[PDB]
Amino acid sequence: KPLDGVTLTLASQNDPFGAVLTKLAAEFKQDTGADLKVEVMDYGTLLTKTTADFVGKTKGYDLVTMDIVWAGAYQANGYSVDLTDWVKRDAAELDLDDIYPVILQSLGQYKGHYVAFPFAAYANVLAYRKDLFQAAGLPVPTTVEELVSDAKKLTDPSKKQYGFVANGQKGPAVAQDWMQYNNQMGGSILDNDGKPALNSPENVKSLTVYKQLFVETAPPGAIEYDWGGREESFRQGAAAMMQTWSVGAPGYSDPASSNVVGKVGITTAPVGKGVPPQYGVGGWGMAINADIDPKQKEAAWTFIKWLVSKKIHKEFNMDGAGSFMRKSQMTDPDLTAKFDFLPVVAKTYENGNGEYRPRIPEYPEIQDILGSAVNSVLAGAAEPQAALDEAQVEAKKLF
Ligand SMILES: OC[C@@H](O)[C@@H](O)[C@@H](O)CO
Repeated sequence: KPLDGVTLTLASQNDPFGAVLTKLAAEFKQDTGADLKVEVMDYGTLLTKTTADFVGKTKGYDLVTMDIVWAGAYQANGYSVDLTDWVKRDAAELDLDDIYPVILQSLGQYKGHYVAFPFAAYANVLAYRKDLFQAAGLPVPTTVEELVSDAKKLTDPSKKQYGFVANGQKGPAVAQDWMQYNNQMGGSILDNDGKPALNSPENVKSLTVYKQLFVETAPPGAIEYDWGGREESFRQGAAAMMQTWSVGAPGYSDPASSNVVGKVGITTAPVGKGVPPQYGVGGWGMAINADIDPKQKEAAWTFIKWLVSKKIHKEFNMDGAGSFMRKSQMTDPDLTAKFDFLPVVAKTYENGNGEYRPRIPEYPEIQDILGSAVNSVLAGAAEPQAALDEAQVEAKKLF
């Protein structure tokens, strides 16, 4: 087989695709003879360890799962192979027309160059407990104000029942969840010239309402949750509503992992007044480390093409990757039977906003700064105005 004797080392975010990539290693070795070693890490550790590998030119990782919001940093620093030529050369293998253009562009490209190739696309959705809403006589929320109101109505500590959950963990997790909320109210963290605007009066008001919501309606231990932690909370039955990525939805219908099978609805994220549908897109691309040997680059690209092929990518998603990205997947009889929320995913990608969160080179640093600020506010250590003022000062140093 062509890749006999080859080892590929892949650094992966600990989203559901980390375990699925680990599982698919066997089939990849059966198909190509290559040994795929997947190292799954949490978001911060992943970013730290792979950035150090790039900077040191040490060639420890051949393949890295690159977050959409890292695309500008990857392009500016040349961390990854520019895949533009190979995408064009091998397009017929990739069935590009069957990948939504917003996904190819936003998860793969920056400034017209492929720094990665999309392998896991996420739609921003509201997950809610159908049973709890029905019992309470409440309609499906469509406005962020409904979310606040319903979250309070559905909080009753006496039954260990919380109306709402979101991330509290310092850093990217807490930052991203506040950013999502702010986006749905038409807010931003950059001004119209792309410069930091973390502490605008709108954002201070937004964070003030968000803090009140978090303190009043989320499980008390939510101050420590990252994405996986709040997904687990929701699956366990603890919270009535959660704004999340579609990646979490396979888990809700898994009886081995879920106390809410049959109980969860998936809809578009609610919006503030005057705000049009936000169809937020996120996810991860697969990058090849620019430092590795030519034969390692060739093998890594062979792996990428294998993974995104219709056959394997369907298997990937039937195994729970929650990473749907192909038009063909949205009408596929098996995928639609297993995952009845794909109409919402498809509508999101058809209208997708691949700039739902910034992808500029400064963003990963902004994200960490904002994460410290929002966590200090949710923990009761700093007030919204002072915290965002401080964050703005630090963010401006990057420009
Ligand atoms: O599960 C968390 C998810 O991987 C992050 O929000 C990424 O930033 C999505 O692009």
